[PDB]
Amino acid sequence: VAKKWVYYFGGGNADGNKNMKELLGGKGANLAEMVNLGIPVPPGFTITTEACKTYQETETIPQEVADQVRENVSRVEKEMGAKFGDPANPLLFSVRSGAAASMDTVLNLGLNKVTVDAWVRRAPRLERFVYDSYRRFITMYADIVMQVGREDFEEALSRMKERRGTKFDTDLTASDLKELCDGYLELFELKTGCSFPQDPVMQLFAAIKAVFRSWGNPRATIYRRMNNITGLLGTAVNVQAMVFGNINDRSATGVAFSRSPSTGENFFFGEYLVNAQGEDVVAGIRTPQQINHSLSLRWAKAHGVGEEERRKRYPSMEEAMPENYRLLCDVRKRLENHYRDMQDLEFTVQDGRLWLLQCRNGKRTIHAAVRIAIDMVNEGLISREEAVLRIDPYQVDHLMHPNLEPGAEKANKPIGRGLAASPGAAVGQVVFDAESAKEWSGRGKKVIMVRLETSPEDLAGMDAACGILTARGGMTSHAAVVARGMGKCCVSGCGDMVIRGKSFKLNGSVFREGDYITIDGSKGLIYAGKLKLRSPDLKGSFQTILQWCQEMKRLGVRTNADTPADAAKARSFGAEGVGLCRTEHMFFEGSRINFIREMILADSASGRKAALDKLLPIQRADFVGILRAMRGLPVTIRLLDPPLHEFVPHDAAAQFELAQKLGMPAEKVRNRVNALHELNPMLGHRGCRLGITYPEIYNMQVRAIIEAAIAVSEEGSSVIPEIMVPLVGKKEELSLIREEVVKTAEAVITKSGKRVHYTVGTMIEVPRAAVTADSIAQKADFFSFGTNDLTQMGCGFSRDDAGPFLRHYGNLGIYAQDPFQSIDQEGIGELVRIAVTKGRRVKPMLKMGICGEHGGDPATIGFCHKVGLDYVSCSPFRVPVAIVAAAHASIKDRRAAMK
Amino acid sequence: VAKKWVYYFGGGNADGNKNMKELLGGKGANLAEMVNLGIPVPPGFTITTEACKTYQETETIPQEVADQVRENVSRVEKEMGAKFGDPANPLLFSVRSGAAASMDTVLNLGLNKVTVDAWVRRAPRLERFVYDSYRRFITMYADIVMQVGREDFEEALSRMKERRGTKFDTDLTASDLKELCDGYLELFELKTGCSFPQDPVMQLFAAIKAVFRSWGNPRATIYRRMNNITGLLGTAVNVQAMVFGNINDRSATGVAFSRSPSTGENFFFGEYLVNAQGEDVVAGIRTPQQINHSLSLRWAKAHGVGEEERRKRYPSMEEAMPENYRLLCDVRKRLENHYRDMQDLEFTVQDGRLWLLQCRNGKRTIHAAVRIAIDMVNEGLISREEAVLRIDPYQVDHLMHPNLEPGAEKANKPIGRGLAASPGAAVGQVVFDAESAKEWSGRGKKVIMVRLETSPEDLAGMDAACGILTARGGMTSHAAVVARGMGKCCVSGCGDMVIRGKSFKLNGSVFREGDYITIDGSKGLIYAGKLKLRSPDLKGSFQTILQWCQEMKRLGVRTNADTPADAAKARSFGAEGVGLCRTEHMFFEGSRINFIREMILADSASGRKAALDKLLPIQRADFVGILRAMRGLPVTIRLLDPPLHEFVPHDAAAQFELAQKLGMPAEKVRNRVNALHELNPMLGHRGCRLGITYPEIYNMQVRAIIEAAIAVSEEGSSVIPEIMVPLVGKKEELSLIREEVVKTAEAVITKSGKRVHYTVGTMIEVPRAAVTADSIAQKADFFSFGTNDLTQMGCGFSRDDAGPFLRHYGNLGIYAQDPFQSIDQEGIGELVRIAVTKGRRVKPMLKMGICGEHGGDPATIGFCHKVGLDYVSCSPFRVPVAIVAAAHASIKDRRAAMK
Repeated sequence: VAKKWVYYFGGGNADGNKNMKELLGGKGANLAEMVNLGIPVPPGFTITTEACKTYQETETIPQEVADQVRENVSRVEKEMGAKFGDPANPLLFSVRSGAAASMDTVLNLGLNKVTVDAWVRRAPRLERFVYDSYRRFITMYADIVMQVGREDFEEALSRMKERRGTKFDTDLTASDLKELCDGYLELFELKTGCSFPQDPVMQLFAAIKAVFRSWGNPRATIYRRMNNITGLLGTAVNVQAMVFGNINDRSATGVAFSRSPSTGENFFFGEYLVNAQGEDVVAGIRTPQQINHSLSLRWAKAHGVGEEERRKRYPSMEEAMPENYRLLCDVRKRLENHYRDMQDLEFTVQDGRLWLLQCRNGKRTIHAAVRIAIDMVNEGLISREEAVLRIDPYQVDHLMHPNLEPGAEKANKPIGRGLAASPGAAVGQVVFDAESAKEWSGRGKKVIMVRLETSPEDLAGMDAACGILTARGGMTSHAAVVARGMGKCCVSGCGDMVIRGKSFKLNGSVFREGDYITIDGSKGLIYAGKLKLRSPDLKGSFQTILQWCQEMKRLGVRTNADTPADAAKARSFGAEGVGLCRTEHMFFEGSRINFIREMILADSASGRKAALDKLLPIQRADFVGILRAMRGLPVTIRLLDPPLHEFVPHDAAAQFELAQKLGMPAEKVRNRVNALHELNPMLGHRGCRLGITYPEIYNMQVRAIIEAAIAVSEEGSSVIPEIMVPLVGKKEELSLIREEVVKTAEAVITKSGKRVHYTVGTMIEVPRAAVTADSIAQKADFFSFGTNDLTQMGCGFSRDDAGPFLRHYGNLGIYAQDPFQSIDQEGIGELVRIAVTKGRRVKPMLKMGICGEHGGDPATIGFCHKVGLDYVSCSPFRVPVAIVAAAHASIKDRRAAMK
Repeated sequence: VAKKWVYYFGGGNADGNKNMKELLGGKGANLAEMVNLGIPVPPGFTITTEACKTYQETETIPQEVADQVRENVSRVEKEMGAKFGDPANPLLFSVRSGAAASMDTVLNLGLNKVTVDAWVRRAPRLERFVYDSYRRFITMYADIVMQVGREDFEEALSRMKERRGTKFDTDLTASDLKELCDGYLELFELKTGCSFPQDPVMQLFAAIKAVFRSWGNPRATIYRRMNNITGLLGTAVNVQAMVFGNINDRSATGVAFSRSPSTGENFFFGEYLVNAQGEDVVAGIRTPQQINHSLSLRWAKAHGVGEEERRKRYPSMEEAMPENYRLLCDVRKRLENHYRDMQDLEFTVQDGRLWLLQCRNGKRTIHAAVRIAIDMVNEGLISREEAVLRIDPYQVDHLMHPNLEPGAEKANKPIGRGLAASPGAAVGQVVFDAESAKEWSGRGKKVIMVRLETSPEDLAGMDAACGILTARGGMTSHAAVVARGMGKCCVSGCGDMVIRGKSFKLNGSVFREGDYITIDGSKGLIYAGKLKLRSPDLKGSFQTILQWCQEMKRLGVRTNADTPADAAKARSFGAEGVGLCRTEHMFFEGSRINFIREMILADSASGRKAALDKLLPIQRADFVGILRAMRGLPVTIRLLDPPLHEFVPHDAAAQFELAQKLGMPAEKVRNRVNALHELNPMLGHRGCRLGITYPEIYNMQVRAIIEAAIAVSEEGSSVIPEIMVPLVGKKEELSLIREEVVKTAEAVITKSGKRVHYTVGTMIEVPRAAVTADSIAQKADFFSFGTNDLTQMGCGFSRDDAGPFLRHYGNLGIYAQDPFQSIDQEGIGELVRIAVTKGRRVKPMLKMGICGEHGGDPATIGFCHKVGLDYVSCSPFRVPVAIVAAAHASIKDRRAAMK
């Protein structure tokens, strides 16, 4: 001999190991890893990628690959005890493809007539099941391994469902299925020339050859284009013994989570069923049993159940099968210790003997991920660094979900109980199918969805509805799973609920599209619809994660905020200053609007100057109001941005009459109004443009600042203002405005006899500024990137007008995503790239930042990190997300540069 | 000895030569060059830059620089005959600075009391003149060489003008001036401590030291910053003997042009005066005499003069001073042969002896430059290449000036005659001072300006007025000169005109702000105001220059034109195709507007499709109309650009009623009208955006083309259309539209069974396209640069709105010039630079062009050449200018790469 084409696994030893993902594919390496690890995985063997390649380039399987496969089957037989192809003690295989990177899966390989009507006449509780599986398998076979369609078995099935009068397979009987199978057998012996392979070994090779075929598959040769991992070899094949927990009453299957995927709490959560095929566990019919004792005790304590009932009706793996729960408990510890993470587990006790069928890093809610992470830090399982990475910024918003307040005893009203399937609380009128809820969302109405059980076709309406409430289902209930997949508060398995039409009766009371509420506490109610923001968020829980994020973050996180109310909110998530405080608002709402309306009119520059010293203190006051919020912290303020025509009506009478002297009615109104009107206001007279034709403004503004600025300084604190000039396009556009502010500022400083440190700098929002960024650097003290504006000019999109088509672009996939939400990295970013480099060539230590909506978007933030920006600025309620996303980018980099 | 600090010139030999511009400055090198050349320049010497430097770094003049200056004065004395400082035969100097690169000039150095009241008592015809010069000189001295102001001599002068009752120096007499001088003498001996230097030699050194001082001058240290020729040494000094043509009646001064600065014709044009100081020649009082015989004969033949009159009253240098005209004729030939160009000459016959005081490449009108250039090619003086370079593209517009038609005998009416001072003809109401004309321009009124004589304070109104007509002045008349400086048609020296108030009487008839006309034929009229475009321009004259330009040009010159009327006009200046034919117009004016109005409404896509096949042939027809113009030539067509909201009213009733069926009044008008309204229409739904939401349009358009396109092909010709897609921003924005046209095109081709070669390509007008130009290349066949649009987005300027401030920017000098007229090379250009390189990286042989207004602007064109574009496209009436400007850039480059 020489070559080795096949790799056994199971004996606790396993030929291969966790390193050969090249030969055994990831599934196969993983399996190997697992058994060497010592966990009880049903046996089988792996067929190396080389084997696969040898098949593509010639439609053959080498004789020594055959021999070799036979060599191992006889090993699997030995290990399990059964015998492949022997109707007395049969052994069945599952055949699956090796490579997580995406070709399908076959159960019950090894089924044939003899083995069937000898298994039935041998344990006839399961006569229904056997035929179910045979017809299932016969179909799987012809479809996949023979490529002969299904539209035919599908038809002859339903043709048999109408003959008995249901719509469900669930009602077909042993006798029906047998009929089904028997027709399938000849329907097969027709659609193709031959009869269904009774020889389980031919069946086997057929399987193998069909997996190797599923690789060159056209539906798959594409795969390697736009997944682009070229040069792979082929795919492994994983043959594996089948096991069952519906054999007898010392058999079970179940599903379990090393830690709660909702609370996150450290207990052994699970569900099982004696003599049951998992399916039944999910199904929800027939109440699922808790694996752990404590946990049963409390499910019971939170329903009408007393001990002597649960004891004999709904036990607990811990006491029903204690031997094994003890061991399943070991395995739980074992794998958590290995993978360093919450696992979820599928298992099966076939005849007293425990098997672990499937094991994955477990999905979880955001709350849960936050907990487990902290715990495993403490427990010593992972680093704080590692912790942080297991928290998704996209999900950090889910912590901003409302739950109830003690207004749950303000009045009671729990007219029902279920599972605490998904954290949260939700109000809403109800609706009874995917399409019901698909609709009321759109009328402005928030909706609770109620279905007996949900499914992947109740799905569209699922992420529409504000809440979900099902009649049946465990913690593994479909609704349950998917709800946590979106952190959409859910209560499931409430079997008291009787559903009929668009109504349902919750013990006592009856309901229809009225207003309900549900909770993660798991109780159905009828409003108490005073939710609350969990704004004192996660009680130093999340806050700890943020601390850590603060420690590995490189980028500073500042806030976009112009109310001190908005300043201090954002600061108290640990924002470190403002990257954008816009001064328009202290010209608009309230008393202010009028006196600007006076200035723009004043047919005289010495005139307006008076219309100005009017507004000195109304603003100056709004500025202490802001500077007071950020004591010790930097604040960037964008001087008046827009055109004067937004401060004026069209017709109003009330304005011209506050008035000055005569020679003046309501068409020196219409003069400068249709006089100040523009075609494309966006690119009209504003920003610096405006502040150079009429300068004294930027001066009032500038003292309004430095007046307020020096004031606060006195009061035992320190303050640094960053004067920003909008819309600058050319080096000299800015150079003038500069001494135009350094005038006002240096005057207030001289007159006041007391010093304060300001800096003048510009928005980079015009494309030209980007390109000429080097020269613009000489007059500047920092850059804020106005990527919003800069995207509109960069792309030629007047945001408010791109409705008709942008949405459309998203579909056919021009821009992967609204570039006003996440930066166009290919283009708009290049502009930024260009700016950052040229600018730093000149001033190498130039402060650079970004602001607006992109400021809070992770992907963008990550880009900003790479590109070299100094800080990011975002709205208050993103501060958290950003802080994470930042530390998140910094973390990835620190590791990359370590290899 | 060793060093040589001073360089004599004059003896026909001249120490230095034309190469030492480093020591002798350009004036000094030039002088040297001149005399070695053999032309009679009044003698003098040059004081090397080294001398200058030695003075800055110590306020001294080396003893050997003194000695040396004395050495040469005694050489000048020898040469001329006079004696410096000897009141019997005095010699006077002019002292001027050496370096054309910009410090001033002093005449009559060497004047002192003795020399004066001995010159007077020695030839007292000139007693007036001597004192004039002395007071002049005394002032020049104190101002410049003593830096003591003038506000004082100026005052004491005018204080003496009021005492005699005029406003003019012209009236002050010998006796007055003597008084003036005598007070100046003590006014000097006061303003400073000492009396006026009688010692002409001290006077000399003083001169020298003051020139060296005028170099370190603050008003001059600036000079070297923003002229930036750092490291110069200093400045030379040019001392030179003074000469006079007012000595006797065998003395003259004059001014002459080796070829006519108006017609360009090859004759000796000039003007002189016997016993006259040039000044008198310009002045216009006392009729100027022609230098050449022929030329006198014809001036006379074109006024009331007979031979026996001119013979004794207004002779001719040719026959008055024949000896010398013969020689001045030689010199003319000599210098033209040397400088290879039309010269103009200032001269002076002092006592029978000819001197040439000044000689420069002569300014000329565009017509003239075109002639002389051609002639000197033929004559063998210069190459065709060189020719081309002596033609300014900025002036090529001046050939587009109107002159009369034979409608000058349609009716006569020449109620006057003057000089043909400046080519052209002009209609207009008249006005009588700079401010008169400064005004009527602005009322839409075109104005003729009439002044006895003009001057540098009649100047603002000068370039306002459509024409100029003066009462006095030769070909050297101020008005004359400056008129040719702008090619503004002018008639001067019409002494028949008597001016009074805002009236004047032209022999017979009297006039006031009525409507006149003037001509380069030199006759005043009263309309015949049917001018004509000299559109059959320059009779193969200019056309020859264009041929040549065509032969050295690199860039192709295409035209921006969408009427076949506009196509063939531009082609017949030799434009080589269209770079922009915009298809909006065949949706608007006339029948078409209605049926588009139908499409935009058709609430149904299959609906509009019918509203389309409507417009197939109205356009298809407009396309043969265009394709017929450019047979053999390329035509680029920009598919529909704009938004639908420009094809709709606001209120109209007439539209909804052409109508379809019921359920439809005048607020399914207002729906889609305020529904299709945008905030910034510029960046709204259009170009490709529009052609992807509604595609069938770009299809109608595309067949409308290729239908018309194949048609023309049949008719014995060949045609190539270049389908251009507006507004493309992303690689895939275009990629779709592409097969979206290749569909329609490949269909029409298949259905027609006959082939035609199209190309699809895009406008580069969005900044993002520029930056991502590499990827956009893969789907394109050419680039047209939409630098208009691209400047608006690039700069953030909505052109129609930039009124309020752009004009202002121009003043303080942000942008040197409206960037919508000439490309912002620093920024918008960089974008282009970026585009061109990235694009060519991908497709190296990509066709690239530019269009719009920048297309015709030289400076921009020159940029386009450097940057590597393939063609330029401009409006018909720029084609010429562009062709020149192109060949002009290509020419410069060919020479640069040869060294």
